[PDB]
Amino acid sequence: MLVLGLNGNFSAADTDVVPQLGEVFFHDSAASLIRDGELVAAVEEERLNRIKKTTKFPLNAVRECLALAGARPEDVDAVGYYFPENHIDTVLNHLYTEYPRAPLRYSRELIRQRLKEGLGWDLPDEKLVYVPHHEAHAYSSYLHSGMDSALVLVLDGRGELHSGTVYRAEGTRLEKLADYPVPKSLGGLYLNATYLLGYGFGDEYKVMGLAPWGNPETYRDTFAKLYTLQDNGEYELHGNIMVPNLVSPLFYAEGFRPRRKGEPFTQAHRDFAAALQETVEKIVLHILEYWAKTSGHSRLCFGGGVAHNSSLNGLILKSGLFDEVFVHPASHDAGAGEGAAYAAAASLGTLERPGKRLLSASLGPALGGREQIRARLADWAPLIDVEFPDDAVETAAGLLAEGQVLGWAYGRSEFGPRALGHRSIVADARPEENRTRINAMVKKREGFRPFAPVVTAEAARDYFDLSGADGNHEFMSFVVPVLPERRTELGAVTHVDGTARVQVVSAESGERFHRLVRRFGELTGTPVLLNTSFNNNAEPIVQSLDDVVTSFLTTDLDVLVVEDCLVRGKASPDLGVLVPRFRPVTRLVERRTAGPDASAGAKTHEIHLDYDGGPSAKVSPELYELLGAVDGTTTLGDLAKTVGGLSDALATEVFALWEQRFLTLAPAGDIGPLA
Amino acid sequence: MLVLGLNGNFSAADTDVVPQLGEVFFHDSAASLIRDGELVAAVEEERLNRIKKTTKFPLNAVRECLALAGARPEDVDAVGYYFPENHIDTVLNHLYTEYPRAPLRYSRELIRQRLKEGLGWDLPDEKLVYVPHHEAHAYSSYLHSGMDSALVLVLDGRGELHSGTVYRAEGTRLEKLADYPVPKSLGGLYLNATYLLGYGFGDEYKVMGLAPWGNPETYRDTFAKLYTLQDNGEYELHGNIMVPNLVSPLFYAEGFRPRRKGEPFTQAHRDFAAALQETVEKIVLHILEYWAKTSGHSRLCFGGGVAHNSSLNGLILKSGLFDEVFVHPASHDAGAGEGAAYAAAASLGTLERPGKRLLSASLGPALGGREQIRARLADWAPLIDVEFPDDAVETAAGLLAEGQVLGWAYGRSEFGPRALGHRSIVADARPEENRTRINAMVKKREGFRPFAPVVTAEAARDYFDLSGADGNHEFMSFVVPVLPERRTELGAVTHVDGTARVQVVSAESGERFHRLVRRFGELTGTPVLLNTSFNNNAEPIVQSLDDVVTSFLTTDLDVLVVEDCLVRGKASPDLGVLVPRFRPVTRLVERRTAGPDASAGAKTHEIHLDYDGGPSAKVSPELYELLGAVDGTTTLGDLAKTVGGLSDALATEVFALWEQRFLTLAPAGDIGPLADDGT
Ligand SMILES: NC(=O)OP(=O)(O)OC[C@H]1O[C@@H](n2cnc3c(N)ncnc32)[C@H](O)[C@@H]1O
Ligand SMILES: NC(=O)OP(=O)(O)OC[C@H]1O[C@@H](n2cnc3c(N)ncnc32)[C@H](O)[C@@H]1O
Ligand SMILES: [Fe+3]
Ligand SMILES: [Fe+3]
Repeated sequence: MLVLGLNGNFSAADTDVVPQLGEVFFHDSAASLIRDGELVAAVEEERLNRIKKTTKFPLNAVRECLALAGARPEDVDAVGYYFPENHIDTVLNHLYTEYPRAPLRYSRELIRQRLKEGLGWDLPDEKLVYVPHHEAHAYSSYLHSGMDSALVLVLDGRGELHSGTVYRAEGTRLEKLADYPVPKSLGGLYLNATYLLGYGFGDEYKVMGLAPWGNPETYRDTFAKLYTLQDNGEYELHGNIMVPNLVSPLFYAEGFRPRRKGEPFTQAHRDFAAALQETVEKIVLHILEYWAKTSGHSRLCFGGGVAHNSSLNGLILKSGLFDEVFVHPASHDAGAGEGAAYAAAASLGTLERPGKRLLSASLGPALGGREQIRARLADWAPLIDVEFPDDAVETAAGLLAEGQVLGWAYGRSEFGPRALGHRSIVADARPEENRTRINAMVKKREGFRPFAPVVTAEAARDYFDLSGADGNHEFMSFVVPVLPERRTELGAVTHVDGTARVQVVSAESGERFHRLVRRFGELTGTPVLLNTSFNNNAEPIVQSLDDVVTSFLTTDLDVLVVEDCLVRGKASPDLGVLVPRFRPVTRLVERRTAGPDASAGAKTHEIHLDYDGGPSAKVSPELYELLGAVDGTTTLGDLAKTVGGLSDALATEVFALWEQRFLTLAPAGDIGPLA
Repeated sequence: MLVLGLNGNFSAADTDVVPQLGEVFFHDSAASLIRDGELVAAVEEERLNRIKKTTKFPLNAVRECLALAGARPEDVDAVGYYFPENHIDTVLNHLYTEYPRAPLRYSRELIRQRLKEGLGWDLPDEKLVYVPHHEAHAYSSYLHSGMDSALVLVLDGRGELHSGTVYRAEGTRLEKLADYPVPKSLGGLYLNATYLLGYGFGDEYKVMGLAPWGNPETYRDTFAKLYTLQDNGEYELHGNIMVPNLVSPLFYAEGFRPRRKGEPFTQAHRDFAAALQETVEKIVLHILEYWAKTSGHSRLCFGGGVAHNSSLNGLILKSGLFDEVFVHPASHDAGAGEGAAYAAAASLGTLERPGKRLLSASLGPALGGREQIRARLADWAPLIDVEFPDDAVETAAGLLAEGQVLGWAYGRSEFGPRALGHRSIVADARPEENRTRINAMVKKREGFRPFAPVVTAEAARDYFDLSGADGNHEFMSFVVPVLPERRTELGAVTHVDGTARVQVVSAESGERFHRLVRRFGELTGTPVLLNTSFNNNAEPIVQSLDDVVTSFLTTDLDVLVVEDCLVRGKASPDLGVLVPRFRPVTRLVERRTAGPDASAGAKTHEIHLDYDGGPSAKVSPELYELLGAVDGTTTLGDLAKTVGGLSDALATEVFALWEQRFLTLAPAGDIGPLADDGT
């Protein structure tokens, strides 16, 4: 029994189903593969097309999943899609009314067209199963918990008819207990409010990181006008008729002004964040307090995109409402895609479930075999120096103890948004200055942002307060208190409120990463590391060896540990040997607007990425000419001869575009099919 | 007391307040000027920036209105804006949360900035008055009716808080009797349905033209699921949580297929339009039957954008409910901008009202003085031949009797969407072939709609069943039956159900145009003309002389009558003497997309108009190089020297871009400041 789970929209690599398809129209595309009830492979399409939270059809992810399972398309017994057919088709039909040139292709036709054109796979109609959206979430969250009965709560922005659903799970059967309508959405509430802070879709966890810097009393009575807690686990959100945003009109009337890009986060902004976070904590705990005592369950599985609110989860853990809580590493819609595989399997026969609680999210493609990795690192030789230590883990522990910030890339990539020891950036957790600098210089992000620690399972209760319910900490699902007597020791990873979104690593969840942290603790006395995701501000978590090396070279990391090779940047790297390539969404434009006296204005030149919310940057006339000659095979140095050789100012301009990922720059060739 | 009324959004000429600001965010921008209670000038900004139903700040409209009144900006005593300040600022604030780079500028500061920078006018805060949206509508509709009191109904998409409002008006006082909430919007219902027909905002009038071709029984029971009529003039529209469109989910579930671009209308499409039109009629007559009985009033004024549904108006007229009905020529948001001026006057002092019922919509800028008009037509000489007949009207009527299709441009442009004898295209109303013929001449694809007839007041009741109430017909507000015995005679202007959107012209409403239609009737025996707006498919109604000549030269009209001059195009017009100028929204682009094997891919050259819904067209590498050299003064022929001369192929390419109005092409210089004609 081999079953594919699918989620996302249906756009091709280089175009969208309608032009500029909004970024929230079926986002976080992914593919998962289950075999005999076990999750054998899963990867988000963002890792492969390099578009964060992409809506494009997860073609590459399907291909990578099949290869990891050693399967052909013809081996797949069924395909589950994470929404009902009538809902996604009605939304497609709506887009087609707004875009009268788009042909009327609905989801079944588009899914089959993508699989046939992109994988040579003719999917028969009877093998495609559409699934209620919150049922898909619930299966994914519950079946990986290792529990044999539980309360299951799903809270997201919306499914087809509901923003929240409550289930009883027993054995492999789900029984719906209750639901909450779409206008009561807590995901929608959090996203509406996120927009007041100059942020957008995907930035909610940044708002969450901002909340502890604020005082929730300032705007508590304002948010109190937007919701009412009612008897027996009910609540209401109070909408308005002015604009499609629950939050902005009231806050505007009280004189709150939305933050602008590039402007500081004021104390009013921080206080706004703190009151928002308190509001959805109050509502969710109200829901759970009622359904815990009503359902009788002592164990909770929590899923849906709202379950990535690590602060909320930590509060649930400390609430005393449950004995055990489980949260999946991919509780957003990528996890619903996996749940749609289990639901499709259930619709066609008995359902097989995982045998054990999931401990590792290392489920994506790996980096390659040892031979091809070493060969590809040799292609990068004009840029990097490579060393092959006898014991890379021992060597990396020492570099960390000496204050180096390390890129760390091993085996299969993490499913879901957290880095957990396979595509990580790691540093000494003790100095508070590491937080200041890794925010400012490495990740190039806001100074208020916290950093998450990883601790060995054996030392976890020496540093963190895990009391209350038994939660699963393998995936940084829970914010927990750092013990007061350890807060000054753990300066880089203790948040302003004394908490940490902790990863507890064990020999079973991540043997190699556990050894790294254990050895570091033997050398320093502190078995705790800072662990942030391996990506710059312009990209999702790195996937391939080329992604890893590109990110290392365009961030300010000290050294890269990749499959036991230590990589350092050459003193003077030769950018000239790199072969530029367009991404499928890369565009180059020479533009004139109107000028004075209704003339044609002066020409300007720009590169941009062609998707909703994609970046753009001005380029010089010289680089515009250079980039127009890109062929995918010719090196940057040779291309540059048509404009008088790779200038130092030209190399610098190209390097800035590379850092922003407007194009692909990498040595000729590629690593080949992954061994 | 000189009061300016404003409506629309706040964008400058060349950018929008947020990029690609949606075409529905405070559209049909306009400026109106009232003086001691009289409307002295009004024009929609679309006529001046040439963007249909534009949302941009009506700066040109304000400048033109002040010039017509002989006023400085500093002479204005108050400015009224057609929405409450908190509502428009909350919408702007919402736009600013979606675009975090936009500076936080709200409506008061933006109004003051545009007026300061555009006119040197420092508007004091106390002179700016913000007005309830449906109140602005009601004042404009009622104060121009000539009525001593009336029931006043406003239906549109939405105001700040309602989609419909009912008032009793008396003297200059308005008293609100009822309202209907935003989600019950009939303007919203109609526009939602319009999208299923492959159309968009501003195409509702086309859907209404299509409805008579359809059988309303096909989808009657489907639409019945979307509304319920209730007691006491109430009704409900049944929404859905699937998508922000009331109509598409249920029709999708029943197998309906939204029409695609360039696809012809199926019978299903025709029937859909017919059931939609029936639906809105049933609901509006349900509202009006209750409020006529409850108010006891025998007179109705009807405004808001829904009041441009002239088939509905015609059915209101034929209902037994009222003795008089009045509809303003600009019942859409441009007229709310007017009504905001009245409300501001009532607020900050006493409200003076118009002396008489409005008979003419000739209220925008004129074409110019007789001498600058002849001076300017001389600049066009390499393209046209001009005659100066003794009596242009007499000549025009003869040409019309011979079968010619004329452009007709006189005086001040019409306020509101209908051409009424000042920016019109006129032809014999009798030949049914003229429908297909004239649609081809202006390159429009609305052969399924008949054109609208204009008739003299004296003959009106010889041709049209005006019975029922007394409606005002000076603005084509009512669809009325064409008398059976006259239907085959009026072949170009009679619809498949026997109806027509009639303009009745009188010596009082438009002296010149009345004389023209009268004279034509003396020569032919039929004192009825076809009258359609003077614009091709790519522009609003022409405004200036240059607009008029440009439109004449880019359509296949036989002859142009403009201010007593007879204009015809030369055989072989010399396009090279035209000076190209970018419009503020013109963009010229060379583009590379991604190619196979991750190469830099297909290279293309394009021109487009940078606004939501703006057109675009491919251009050749040679024309790209020529257009990039446009300086606003050098002629097309001289610019073309830099790429080898103006070849027949290049001139053909440019002409097609001219037809689509991607740039301005006209002789060097301009007509100069419009002459103070002494009126
Ligand atoms: N079907 C569907 O809606 O997709 P989905 O399961 O992937 O969840 C997305 C929703 O989670 C909300 N969300 C994401 N992170 C969140 C956070 N830290 N706190 C609250 N809500 C959050 C987000 O704002 C958005 O409303
Ligand atoms: N504030 C505000 O909403 O603007 P507004 O007063 O200018 O009216 C616009 C509304 O009239 C509706 N509308 C326009 N023409 C229409 C027609 N022939 N039939 C029905 N509705 C129409 C149109 O679909 C739109 O919903
Ligand atoms: Fe979801
Ligand atoms: Fe309106």
